Amino acid sequence: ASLPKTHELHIFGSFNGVKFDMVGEGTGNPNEGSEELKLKSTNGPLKFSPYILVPHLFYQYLPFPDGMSPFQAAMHDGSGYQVHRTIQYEDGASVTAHYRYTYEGSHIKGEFQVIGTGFPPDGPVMTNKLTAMDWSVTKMLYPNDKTILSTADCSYTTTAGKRYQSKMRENNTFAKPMAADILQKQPMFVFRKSELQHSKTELTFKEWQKAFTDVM
Amino acid sequence: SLPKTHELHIFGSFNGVKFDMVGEGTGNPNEGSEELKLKSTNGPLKFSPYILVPHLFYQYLPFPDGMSPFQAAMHDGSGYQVHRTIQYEDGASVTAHYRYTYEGSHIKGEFQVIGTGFPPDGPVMTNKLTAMDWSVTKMLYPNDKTILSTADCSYTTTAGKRYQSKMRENNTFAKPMAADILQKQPMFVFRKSELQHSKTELTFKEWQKAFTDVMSGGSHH
Amino acid sequence: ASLPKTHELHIFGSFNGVKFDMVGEGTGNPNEGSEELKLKSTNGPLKFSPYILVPHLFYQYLPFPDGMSPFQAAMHDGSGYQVHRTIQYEDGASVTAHYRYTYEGSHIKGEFQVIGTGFPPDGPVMTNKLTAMDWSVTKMLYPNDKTILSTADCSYTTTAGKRYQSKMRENNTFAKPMAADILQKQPMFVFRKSELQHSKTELTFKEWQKAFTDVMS
Amino acid sequence: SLPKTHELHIFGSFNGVKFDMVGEGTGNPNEGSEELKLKSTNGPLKFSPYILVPHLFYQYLPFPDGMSPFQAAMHDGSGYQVHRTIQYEDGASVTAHYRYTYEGSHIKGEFQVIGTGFPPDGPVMTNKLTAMDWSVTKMLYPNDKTILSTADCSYTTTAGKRYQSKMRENNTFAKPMAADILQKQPMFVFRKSELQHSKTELTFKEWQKAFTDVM
Repeated sequence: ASLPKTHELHIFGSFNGVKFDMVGEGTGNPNEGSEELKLKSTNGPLKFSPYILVPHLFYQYLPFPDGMSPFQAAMHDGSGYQVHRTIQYEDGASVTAHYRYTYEGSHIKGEFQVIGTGFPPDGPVMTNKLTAMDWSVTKMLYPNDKTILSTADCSYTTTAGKRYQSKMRENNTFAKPMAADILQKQPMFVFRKSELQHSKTELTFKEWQKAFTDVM
Repeated sequence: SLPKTHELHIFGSFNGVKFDMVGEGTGNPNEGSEELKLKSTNGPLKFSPYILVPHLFYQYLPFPDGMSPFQAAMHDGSGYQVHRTIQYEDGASVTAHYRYTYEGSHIKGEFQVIGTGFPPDGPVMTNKLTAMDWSVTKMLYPNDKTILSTADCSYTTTAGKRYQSKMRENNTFAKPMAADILQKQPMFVFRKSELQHSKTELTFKEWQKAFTDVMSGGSHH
Repeated sequence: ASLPKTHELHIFGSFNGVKFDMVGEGTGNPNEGSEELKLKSTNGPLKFSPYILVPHLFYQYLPFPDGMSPFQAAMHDGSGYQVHRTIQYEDGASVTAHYRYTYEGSHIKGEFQVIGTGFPPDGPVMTNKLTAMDWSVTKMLYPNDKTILSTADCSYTTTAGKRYQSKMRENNTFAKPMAADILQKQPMFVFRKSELQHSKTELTFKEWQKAFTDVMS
Repeated sequence: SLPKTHELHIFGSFNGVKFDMVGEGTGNPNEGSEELKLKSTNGPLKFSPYILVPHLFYQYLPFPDGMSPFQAAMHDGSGYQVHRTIQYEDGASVTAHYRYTYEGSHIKGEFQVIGTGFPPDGPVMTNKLTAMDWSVTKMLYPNDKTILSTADCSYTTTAGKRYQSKMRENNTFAKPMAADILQKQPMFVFRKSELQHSKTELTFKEWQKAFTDVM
């Protein structure tokens, strides 16, 4: 029974029908909601903006303001959760994703499937015009004691100085009920910052996340 | 000047039935707080008064480092307009248009609010809404005269189930926003609201706070 | 107690916070769902693509396969309906509209408020690059006996060859319940074709509409 | 070749719980008709079988003047992939990915379907759906290898209230679509479906008709 210290990821799928596959590993601090990840392609250069991957690059590192997050609680007792995520982009592209995890003590192993379609060949993803993912606020609600619905209006900056917007929605489905200290505090917001460096084949990702019910 | 007092005429219809109210209130533009009391001019409201909350004054919202663009546009008299849509989970929709005139530190609002498709057995027409959940709005500036604001909103209900909606608006400015405002995006706003009501009268309070970050600088120690 | 033959329109509102106002008159045929309208601006050149007005340019002209549409039925008995429409455009613009009607025999008077915002100044609406409204299919459902919910995915062709897409949603709210034989046939689809010619100050509009529950029978 | 027969392996999960079905069918690619029989490989389904309807073969769809792009992509073997999202009014969502391979006039489908957020007391998890309403899909071709299709879908339910969803998908082709396809936009498709189910199998039929016009 542990909170995480290290993780590894196998992420795979396709963009516009062309497969991709990466593997890597990282660390984080589950008291602080910080994480680091290094990935490498197993199949040559990426054929799309690496910034498209940012949401897909570990809420087990997210504490809540007064104790473990439900994500942490489900790792700590092994019962776990699954993530089912949809992203609709303003130019008509769509991404669906499914995150599965296994745990070995303080080590997480993720297997993530990400499928993207409808990215215009001349758009900012396929022509590498994204420059950074804006800071975000996610809203979480708990429609039942095993399900979190999370929503965020997301945006990237681009080289043309126009933002590239999307709507992100997801269910987090838990094998066991969430705790009562969790379920009674709604809505729960989470502020996130991300940083990405990249080459054609390798990515270096960091995330900082903080849960909040109030800013006043 | 910055505002101290305001009044509102809010009118339109819900499910094709007209409504009309007039109200007066006050606010603190340094702190993002406001209060408003209204009375119906046409008898008891036939829908949950909670449905009116977002429609019951960003001139009271300061920004983190100075006047909000809303405040600046009142201060120089150029002004802005609000065009908002709300789509509810049970298929209802509300559209709203907010116009303002100013007389020194006094705001006068004229708001048209039109709602349709509220199920006769749903929580709006059966008065099951109990409170508006605290919210975070995201703002972006697609061009120098236009703010796009989005929020995922929810009410608690007597059934213990939330009643969710998607709120979207454009704020259209007659003159460009200041360059220093446009340079910091996204801007978020956290809001809290309280409503007391009868069939014909209501008391509204709101607290709003703009923020770009919730994390510490990290240079303590 | 009549079905329509003639109509007039006052349409007004704003686009990107700038007012507009138009008036005109037309005719149509309630047997076949055809209509024609001519409009003129009362305040000089329109500052936006006149194609953006198309959906706002008369379902009283729409018959149903075997009898009156609910729209026809509500004009015929004077009880009436109101329209509340939202249109969300792919580039983040939004239009809301409210249609109200009064009737004098076979003549309809429309007063339409249309408010649009968030059109990018460099986009196809504000730079007049829309070239045609694609033919459309609207889906109608009747969630209660006085309310129609209609939805359509709409698109314009543009001078750049890429389509300019939107999502159109409306409620039509009736003073009296719709007839049982209307309510029993759902969903009800409507196929529409439109044609527009325009200048900076004037336009001529035509629509053809046809209701259908099936294309296989 | 145009298809005569098909088989399906459909798998994934609903509210975190795995399902897996296999089955086979036939169809008429000149008329746009198909039928399929399916069985669970691991026990009775824990959700309304009607939720599977969209996931239960556009190779059987002709176009008004010739092959659909789907048919043409089978005929030359180059193929297409489907990536579909469905957002339901009560907050549930389904994502799906369909892959196909071929031998002669036979199609083999491999479909991954993942559904989450279905309320435990809702019409899917308590089996209150009664039928899929007839639908109209709008198709556009943003580029010569990509179809975007949209539909506003609804089921009837035991109590009369429709259960509504928004269906969106991309169909991604390995080779350009034919220029005579690409010229006719939008292309609409009317569909009808029929589902019967036991505890031991389901039987599915679909009829589909492409049109540019009804007038």
